[PDB]
Amino acid sequence: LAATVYADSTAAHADMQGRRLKAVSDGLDHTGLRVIAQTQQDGGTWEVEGKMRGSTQTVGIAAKTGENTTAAATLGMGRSTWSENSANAKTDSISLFAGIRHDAGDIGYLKGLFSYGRYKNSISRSTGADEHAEGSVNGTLMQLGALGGVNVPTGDLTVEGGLRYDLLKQDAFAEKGSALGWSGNSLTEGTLVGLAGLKLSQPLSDKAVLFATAGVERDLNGRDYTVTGNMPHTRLVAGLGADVEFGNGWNGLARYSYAGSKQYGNHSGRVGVGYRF
Repeated sequence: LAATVYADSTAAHADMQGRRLKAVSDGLDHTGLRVIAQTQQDGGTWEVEGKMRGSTQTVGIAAKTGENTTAAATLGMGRSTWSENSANAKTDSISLFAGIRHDAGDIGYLKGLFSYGRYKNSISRSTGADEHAEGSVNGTLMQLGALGGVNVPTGDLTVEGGLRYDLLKQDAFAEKGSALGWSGNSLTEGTLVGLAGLKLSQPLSDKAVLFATAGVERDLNGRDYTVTGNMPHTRLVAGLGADVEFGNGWNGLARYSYAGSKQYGNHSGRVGVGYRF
């Protein structure tokens, strides 16, 4: 029974969202205010062969609320699509992100991170020969995250890790059209995630900062979003990135990641502006 999509779309979003938090985290790391505005384009493939593409707009702020403290609340949205054999899933979301960065003098730091997010999946699948079954499904992801880091020694190294816990509540839905379509019973699921990354940053000038990143990330416990009445684990990720300064407050920013399983590659690229006050 198709349901694969439900579970498949839901998780594929679930993943993507985890990546959204990674940006917000960024936002702390980098005068109070830097208002910033980003886009993040994700594109992955799964395999009968899986595929995904996602795009999100995003605006948030990065207050230096004091000695050693940074505070950041971002809000954005996102659209996301999933193409599988017979089933497609368009996704729509709006979430609220926040992060708090405490520093220990110049050695390392803590990050408390939070996210609440709404999402709808319009699913549509060939549920039989010549027969359509579509359905609409509503839900919430909620993200909570601990994370500590150390500065290490022109050029600079950073080794950082922690845990994330995703809480997904999905509403109870109907598959209208073909009579072989599911009636979704609701779904609570939660998932601890280990996170472990290394970041190298070699400087170009006193106005442009260049870096390369590698890290891994496993799931400590089960995540499955099948409903009532395939998918692997561990990722390697590497990437590239630059900051650049453009004059009168203004500044650029750019980041590429590759997330690399055997049977799950993902490409994620961020780009946006920012204003420091």
